[PDB]
Amino acid sequence: ITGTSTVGVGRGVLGDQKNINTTYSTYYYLQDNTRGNGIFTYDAKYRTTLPGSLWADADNQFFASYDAPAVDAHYYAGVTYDYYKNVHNRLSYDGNNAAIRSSVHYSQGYNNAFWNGSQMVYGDGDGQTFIPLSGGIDVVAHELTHAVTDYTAGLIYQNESGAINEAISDIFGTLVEFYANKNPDWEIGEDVYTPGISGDSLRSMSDPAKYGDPDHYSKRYTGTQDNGGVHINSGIINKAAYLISQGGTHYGVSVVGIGRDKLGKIFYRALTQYLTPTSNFSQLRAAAVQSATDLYGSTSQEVASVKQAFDAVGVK
Ligand SMILES: NNC(=O)CCC(=O)O
Ligand SMILES: [Ca+2]
Ligand SMILES: [Ca+2]
Ligand SMILES: [Ca+2]
Ligand SMILES: [Ca+2]
Ligand SMILES: [Zn+2]
Repeated sequence: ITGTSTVGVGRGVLGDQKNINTTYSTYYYLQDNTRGNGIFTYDAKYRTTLPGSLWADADNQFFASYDAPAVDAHYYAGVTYDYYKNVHNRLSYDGNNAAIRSSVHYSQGYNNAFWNGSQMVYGDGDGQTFIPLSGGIDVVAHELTHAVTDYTAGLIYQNESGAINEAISDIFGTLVEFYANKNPDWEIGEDVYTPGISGDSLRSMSDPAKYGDPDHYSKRYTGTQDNGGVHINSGIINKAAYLISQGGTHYGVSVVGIGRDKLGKIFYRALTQYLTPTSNFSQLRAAAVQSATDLYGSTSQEVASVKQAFDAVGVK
């Protein structure tokens, strides 16, 4: 809407206070005009019709329990925008400052979040498996990264291409979590998963097998569940990315880590210059090797480490 840019304050899903960019015109709206063509957060009001109504608040204070998922969806979308702009010189998901739209309170007891082709959508969880899913910065950045992928490589959402699509979202979701530097880790969803169980998460990048996901190509899922295992076989690529950044010896193959910032540069270049809608794992290895070569040189440690990491997970 048309109005003047303002700064509200509220509390997120985990009870942390944060400032949020709003817009005033009669009400205060969750509309951040400081980033691109705006970040807009909507109330789906427990329904499944999208987007719902642009979030409106009478006093610019967002401390009600009902407000918390909106505060975090809005704030973490901003952090993710800042990551892509400051770290990769990318302006929003399309590279042209497209407006970023999110809806919260989607459905009833909904244990998921997604990018629907046009916007991000967050359930509240059932209170046992999940709390509201926008409480996880890695979740928010994972979802916005699906938009980045769709506008760049365009990896189709099935089989190996879809597992790459998933791993890209887990990788950048994790790199955004490190960028914000609040309790960062290589786990996915730990801040919103199972409020009754400490120390778990939905997936692990450092040890995918902790939750049953494969960490080697020989262990890949070959059936039809989960669109051909997109959230399962992503573990193979997640492990490779983790090794590239942090190093390790895995199935007897030693990898010298090169750090998160270089991991991000290599995979961002692979995503935006070399991957295609039907790329498979072997083609991702080639894309990553070429990206590291472009950035660091063919004889560089960075290139050598990319090769070792894909070797360690059995991807030639
Ligand atoms: N394809 N989308 C989903 O399965 C929702 C969760 C995710 O973002 O991966
Ligand atoms: Ca209020
Ligand atoms: Ca964390
Ligand atoms: Ca995490
Ligand atoms: Ca938990
Ligand atoms: Zn995903």
